[PDB]
Amino acid sequence: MEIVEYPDPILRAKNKRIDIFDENLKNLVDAMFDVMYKTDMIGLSAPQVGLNVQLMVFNPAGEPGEGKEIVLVNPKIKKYSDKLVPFDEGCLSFPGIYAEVVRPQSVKIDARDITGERFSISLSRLPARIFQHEYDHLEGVLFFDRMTDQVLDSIREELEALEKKYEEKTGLPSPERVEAR
Ligand SMILES: [Zn+2]
Ligand SMILES: [Zn+2]
Ligand SMILES: [Zn+2]
Ligand SMILES: [Zn+2]
Ligand SMILES: [Zn+2]
Repeated sequence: MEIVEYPDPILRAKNKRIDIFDENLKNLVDAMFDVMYKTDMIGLSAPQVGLNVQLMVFNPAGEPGEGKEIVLVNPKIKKYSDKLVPFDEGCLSFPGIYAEVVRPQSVKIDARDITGERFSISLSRLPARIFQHEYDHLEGVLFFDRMTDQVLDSIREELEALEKKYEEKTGLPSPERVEAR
């Protein structure tokens, strides 16, 4: 199981809705939770482990044997709160890189569960923050897209280092460039 890193094009590719709720989905969900616990995360979207499908696994407590294991298939955020708050965000696709992002404080979410049944939930505080970040992955959106220009200045070099690393690894030109901003 492989964690994808920026600027890998998997992180910007279109993510397909899931229509069949079967054992392939069960097995992928188990593997995604296990990556999530191994990496000390509260949520994990599928493109981050290399699969372009609309799937997130989530434990608001982020601790084994605690909280709830939530699977969100084809999720939609139906409502964002008007109140916006700053927080220093990280991302598994950008190892060691953190910076301030402002997002709504709370959200309301519609999705389908592992058996295909509709449910909805509301999140606030750290869970709403992590949720929005991983949901953005599902739409091919990355956390520096949400950053102000001043915050982006502070990590531009760390990002260019990632772009040069992709070029070294593949021999292909970096598919996107932060200097375009
Ligand atoms: Zn397992
Ligand atoms: Zn597990
Ligand atoms: Zn922890
Ligand atoms: Zn991320
Ligand atoms: Zn430069």
